Amino acid sequence: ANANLFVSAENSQFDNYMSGPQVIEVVVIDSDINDTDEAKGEPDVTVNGKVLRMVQAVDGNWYGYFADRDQAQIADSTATTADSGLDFGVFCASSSGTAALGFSTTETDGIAIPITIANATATGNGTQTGSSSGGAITTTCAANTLDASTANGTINVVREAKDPVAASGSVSVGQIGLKNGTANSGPNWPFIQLYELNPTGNVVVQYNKGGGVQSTTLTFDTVDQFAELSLDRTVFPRVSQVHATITDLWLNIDPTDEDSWTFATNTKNTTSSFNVDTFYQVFDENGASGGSALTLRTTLSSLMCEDNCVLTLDVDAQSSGTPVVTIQDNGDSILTQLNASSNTNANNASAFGISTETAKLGTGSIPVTITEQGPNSGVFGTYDESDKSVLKITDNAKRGTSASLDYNETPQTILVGF
Amino acid sequence: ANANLFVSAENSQFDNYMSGPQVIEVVVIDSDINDTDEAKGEPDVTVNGKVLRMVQAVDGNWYGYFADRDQAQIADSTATTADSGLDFGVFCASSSGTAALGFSTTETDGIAIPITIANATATGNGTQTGSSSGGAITTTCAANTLDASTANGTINVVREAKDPVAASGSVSVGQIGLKNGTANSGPNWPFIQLYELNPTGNVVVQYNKGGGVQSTTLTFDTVDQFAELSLDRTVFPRVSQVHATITDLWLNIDPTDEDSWTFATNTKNTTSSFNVDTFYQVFDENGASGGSALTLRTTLSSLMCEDNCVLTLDVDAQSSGTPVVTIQDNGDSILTQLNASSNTNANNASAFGISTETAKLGTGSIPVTITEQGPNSGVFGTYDESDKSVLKITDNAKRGTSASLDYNETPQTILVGF
Amino acid sequence: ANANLFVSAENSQFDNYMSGPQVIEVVVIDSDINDTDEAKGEPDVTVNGKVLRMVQAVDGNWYGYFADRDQAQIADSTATTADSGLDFGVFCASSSGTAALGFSTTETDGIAIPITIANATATGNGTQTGSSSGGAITTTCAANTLDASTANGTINVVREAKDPVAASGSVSVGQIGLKNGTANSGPNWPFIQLYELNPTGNVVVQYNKGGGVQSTTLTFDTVDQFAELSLDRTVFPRVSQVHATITDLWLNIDPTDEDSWTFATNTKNTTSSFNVDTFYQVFDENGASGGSALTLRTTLSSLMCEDNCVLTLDVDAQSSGTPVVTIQDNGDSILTQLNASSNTNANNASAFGISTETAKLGTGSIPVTITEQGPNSGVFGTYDESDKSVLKITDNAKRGTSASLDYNETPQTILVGF
Amino acid sequence: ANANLFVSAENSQFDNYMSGPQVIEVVVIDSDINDTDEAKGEPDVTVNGKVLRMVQAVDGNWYGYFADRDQAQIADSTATTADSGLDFGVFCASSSGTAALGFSTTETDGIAIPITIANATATGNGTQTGSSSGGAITTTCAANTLDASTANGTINVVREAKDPVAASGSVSVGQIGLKNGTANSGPNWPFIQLYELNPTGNVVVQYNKGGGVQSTTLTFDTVDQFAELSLDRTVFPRVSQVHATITDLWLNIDPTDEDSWTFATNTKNTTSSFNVDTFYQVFDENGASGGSALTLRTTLSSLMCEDNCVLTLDVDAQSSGTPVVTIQDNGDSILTQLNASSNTNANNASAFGISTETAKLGTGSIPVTITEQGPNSGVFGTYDESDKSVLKITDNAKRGTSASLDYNETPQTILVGF
Repeated sequence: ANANLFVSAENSQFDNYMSGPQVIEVVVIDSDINDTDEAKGEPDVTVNGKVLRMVQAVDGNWYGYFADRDQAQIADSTATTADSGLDFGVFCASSSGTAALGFSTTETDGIAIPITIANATATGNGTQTGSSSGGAITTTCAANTLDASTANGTINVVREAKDPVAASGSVSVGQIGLKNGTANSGPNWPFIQLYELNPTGNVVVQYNKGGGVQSTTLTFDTVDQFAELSLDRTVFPRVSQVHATITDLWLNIDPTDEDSWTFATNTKNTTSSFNVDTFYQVFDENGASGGSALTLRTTLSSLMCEDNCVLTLDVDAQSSGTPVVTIQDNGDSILTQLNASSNTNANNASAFGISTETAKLGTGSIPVTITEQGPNSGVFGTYDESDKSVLKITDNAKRGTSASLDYNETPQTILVGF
Repeated sequence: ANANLFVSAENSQFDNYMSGPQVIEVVVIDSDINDTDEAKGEPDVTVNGKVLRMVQAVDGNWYGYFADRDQAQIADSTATTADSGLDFGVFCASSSGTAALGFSTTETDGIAIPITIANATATGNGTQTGSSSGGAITTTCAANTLDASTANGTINVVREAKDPVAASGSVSVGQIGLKNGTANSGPNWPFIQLYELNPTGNVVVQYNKGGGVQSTTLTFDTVDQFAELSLDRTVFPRVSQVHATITDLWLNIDPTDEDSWTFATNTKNTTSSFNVDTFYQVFDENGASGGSALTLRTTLSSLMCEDNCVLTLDVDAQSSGTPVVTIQDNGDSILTQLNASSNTNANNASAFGISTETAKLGTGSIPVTITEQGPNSGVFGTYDESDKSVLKITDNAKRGTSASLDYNETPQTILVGF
Repeated sequence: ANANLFVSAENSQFDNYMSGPQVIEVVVIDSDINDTDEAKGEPDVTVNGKVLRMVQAVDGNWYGYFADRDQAQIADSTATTADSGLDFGVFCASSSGTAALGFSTTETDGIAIPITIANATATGNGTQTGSSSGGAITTTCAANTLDASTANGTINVVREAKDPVAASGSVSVGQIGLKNGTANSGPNWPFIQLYELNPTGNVVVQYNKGGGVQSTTLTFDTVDQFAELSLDRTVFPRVSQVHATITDLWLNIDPTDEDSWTFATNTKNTTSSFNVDTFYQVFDENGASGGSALTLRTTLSSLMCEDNCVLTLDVDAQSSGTPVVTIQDNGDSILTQLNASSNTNANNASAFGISTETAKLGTGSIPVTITEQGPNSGVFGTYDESDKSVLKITDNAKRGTSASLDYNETPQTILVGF
Repeated sequence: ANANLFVSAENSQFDNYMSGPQVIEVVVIDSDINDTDEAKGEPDVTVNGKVLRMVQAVDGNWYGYFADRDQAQIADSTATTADSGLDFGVFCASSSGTAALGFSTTETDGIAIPITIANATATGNGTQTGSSSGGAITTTCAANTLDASTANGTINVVREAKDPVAASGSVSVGQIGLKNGTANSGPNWPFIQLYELNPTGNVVVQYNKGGGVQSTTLTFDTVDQFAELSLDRTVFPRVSQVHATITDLWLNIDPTDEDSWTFATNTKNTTSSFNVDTFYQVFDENGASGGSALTLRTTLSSLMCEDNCVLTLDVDAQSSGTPVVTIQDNGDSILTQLNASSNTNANNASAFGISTETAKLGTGSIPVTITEQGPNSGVFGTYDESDKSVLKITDNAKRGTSASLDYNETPQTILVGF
């Protein structure tokens, strides 16, 4: 295998597939270029032949974040508000890298920088939200675009980028000339370089160094065949927790942090306005408020999802009046009892909702939340780090009454017995 | 087999368990960021998803200390006087880190800093003692609280923290911006970041680095199954030193220091006001004055101590008028024969006591001190570096008569035979 | 396999042949001299013995571009306008390198620099257009020639040059003392050095380094035997895409960037003034406009094309009035239906053209555009990255009718079958 | 087997044992932190868990010297004069390192620094002579203690400390903040850190570095089983040299330099005031004067010498009036025939002595001097580099007579035969 090139998608468990709008991180760990006090040369790395500018961090490793241009634009379209949802920041053309970042990026299809626009002109300033249907990037950016920003660090798909090397002596910021080197709240780092990729086609990342080229092969294909949900036990006793494990590649958008998804799985909420929807990063990995909740139901088709990005739950399959599974708050989410009336108890799964986002996650609309088991493992679990699950079996359950939890359009039945 | 992240509670001998008010040292020994003259960044170290602020030391390793919030509060509730017992210092709100420590600490559940309060307001200053019932803390701390401190260094659970990197040019104190960088005697370092953990639930410490993340799993539960006591031999001659090897994880409160505990083990002192008790840091690991002695008998129940944190000694199993075990002053203790009457001799174990703390460790009560064999091995011993035990078989012991020592409610018989 | 010498023409698929006006890129990737903050020694790399000057890039890799003198002069003859077509820039005498570039280049047979001439003196200023025959280049250049250029960066044969190292301290621009060091808009970098080569004779690149010499031998010969057109199926259904893959070494003129070629394949356009022609870089590789279109058919005989540089298309081999194959726009070009009248449909291939190049690619003259599947792959395809082929079968096709696609004078049939 | 941790006591010849007042030298030789112009991280090396501070030297190797506390105090008790004998310097409390040396050393049990005391306060100044028994060192030191020293560099137990790195920019003196940087003459470097050790118990040196821990375990036990005296022949001819080789681990007190020991081996000197005694560093390794001579025989019982630290010689085992073995000066000592009268010859061994140490090594009291065959060899020999043994056979020896050389209480015979 490779010894100096590490790509986020090198996973033999999932056959090195990459899909959706996920950002793929490329890391170079070489002994020849990891001196942070010297102006050593940038590693010559190429994805499908096109160069990929690397920024060195305080650990002496060179980092480059890339994603598909159309997928990133589609994902940013749903990010109606800055720094929330699948927010890629501001799209600037390839020719604007020198003025916006301080170095040439003409070989890439586009760059997404973490700024905000305060004077949204037609040509001189980039696009804040990006086209819904994707397409080519033409809008440019400049130094006044950086200086006029009222807020910096609007990218939410790469949240834990390492700190760039500070300028000292002959060494510039990142050894390539960044203008502002703040790790995540700045207007330059991190930045995603956009490459228009071939669907169902191989993606090859190559690193050039003296001794031999190192190449990694990746596939740009739908990953519905690798997605499945597994229950820990066949039969659930009365008070047992319901730990659910979800393994899916498309949900691993962030290559450097734990991805968190909050769902609306209640399949019987027959209100016309309500729809079964998936939400990205409502609760951070720490269990705090990750931002606002934003719609993703009408977009998953364009986000290359093939029946593997939506979760649906039914608390009672037999409609016996006693729900089987319920939901509960834990350390990875903020779930509160909206209907605090004494007439109902915690056993009512429809009585729990998210207070700050009651517009689509109020009473009813059973909010199921999953967190990633590691920054890049791609395996998600309802249970928190304290073995306390989101889904719980009701205490007054009846033997034989069962609940249906559905993922990947392959529902699994949660049976109750003794 | 991690490469850079090392956790104190990680121990194959005790299966990575953790319990009680233990403070857990997290060290990131990473050769890539070991230098201290460059304006390097903080490594991304999180536990249970919550970020853990790291401070670089003069040895080039980043340090960070965390503990359970409820356990830390309960332990500090027994700190009647500052810098004594299980004193965690002074607690403050998680939003007070910027005002007090100079850097944000929002993602935690409270910080324990070794400040003291001169203007003890009910709102603007933290709790010097802490709530005995545990739970969340909302008391905030500000810069004026620092400026009004009359004594810095009240923390007694982290006593050998390494010196933070001194500020110079483009580098701040600890590279993150501590206001005062004097270690083990200042108001900022060391400080403990509190986190909410669930008993019997696993604790996952995470280090995020390029090329692959490093994660360690700890179990936060009662550890009575590992608390064991062993004797070097089976039969003991008339004057042989009695050696006790206490393999207990719970007693290792300080990870960076050897810990000293004092017990009142007299099982037959029928005085009503006297009870079997435990004390923390009565003496230093060098046998000097370790501070004041504070009660812990009534607090061990809330400190996850299921029959694994108390010591009681039986000196005459048959009650034949011939005592078997007695105690002496050592190099790791300041024991004193208070009853210096010429009528009695060194065999009367009830004649020994401690001068400074005669209130509970006075004449009788059999004050017994134990010191850890190593700073973090979690194994304690009565015998010192000079091999002089704390327990001796009496020179006038009758053959066949035996004494029993009790730890973990598992009696250990000390047979005497020729 | 070489350890530190990389030559673009070194391809095992084509037995390291080279032909035509190709610019060959020589890269030195070596850890010994990969630093940029020190004035290290220029690598002593030679081709056929003659020294080839190299400029360091921000990636710590030494870059040098060379090409045949006759082929480059012939190609620059066709580029009647600046910064479009096979425009090599401005030819200068070998003695003019020290005045213009700032370093000796005497051993070369000529240098092409990206400038323009305002005062076209017969002696003191070089030739902007070259000659259609070639030969020695006696026209010289000076510093005033550089300062009298109103549009720097006219080279269109190399578009993805890296950044010369910034001059700091003892370090000069790059490492060899360039006078201007911008990526592709300045008057110095990039530049091609002109070398006489022997047709049917080997071209040897030598790198003289301590410990041994690294050699890479090429071949300067017609590569028509390596040209072939492949189709993805034997019979083409009703509305299938027509994917064409062109494996041609000759068409890979730029070694650093992808090359786009726009054609005029309509063989039956019997207009006297119309003639089948090939065009270079009409559209940018990202789909934008890549410059004006210039005639090459009167040149392809002089560029070693042994009937392997012309594409001819005949949509209806039977003239049944129902054209089998039509064309449409995709992401790698800008195709437009010039005739927007409702009297015609999308099946009228002759109704498509380029709005900005109507003079030679107007109505009729079916413009087929190809893009190289990689910066130096040497293999071209009509489809874009979204699998949207330029050639598409008309929906009204008659069974048994077929189209004839002819490349390398080897016509192929596109049979319609169900 | 270790990669970067080197410990002086690690000897396969003696099974890594150590004993007595030996100063053990710990060297870190690591390419990661071997530079001297950067403020790299101090290596995290510990013995028995306690941290051992290390100072970098001009050779890029981090140096650290430690010794047992009781043995060092006992040895410094014998050195009644400064900079002579087993003089460890001035003992200071562990809390005084930050004031005197300039860095924290609390985890140590005491530090010995090379100064002298002008104002011998009971509290504010350390103990110059230590104690003959040992115990904890409560006497502290401060900066005024350093500045009040009229003779810096009194340590005679380590003589070859390498020069600490000079302070430049962010780099401090010794890379850890030494106040004075002159080595072997200054008041700071070298210094020995005092550590409690367990007799018959292992001493473990741990080095905590990224990628794994390097461990070297010693043994603190009497090494009399490794002491032996070897003779180069069985029968000694008329004027043969008597070459004695002493393989003793205990006598290798200094780990950096060669150690010279001058003896008083005359067993038949029946003067009441006379006594058989051992002396340390009377003469330098180069033959010059190495300092005053101090009594040790009253101490060798307290220095773990199990009858393996005293050499006794009897020239004539039969008292025939013709001594067999006589002594002679060489290049590793300064011996002188005090009785220059012509009435005697060179065969009168009792006529030799040391002019500067006449009080205890005057006429009679045959002074035998040995020199270690290497800085850390642990093997001593009487001969110099010119093969000029101290012991020589008298030319007028009678056949059949023999001498008795006794080391380790194992007398050996020197038989005269032809």
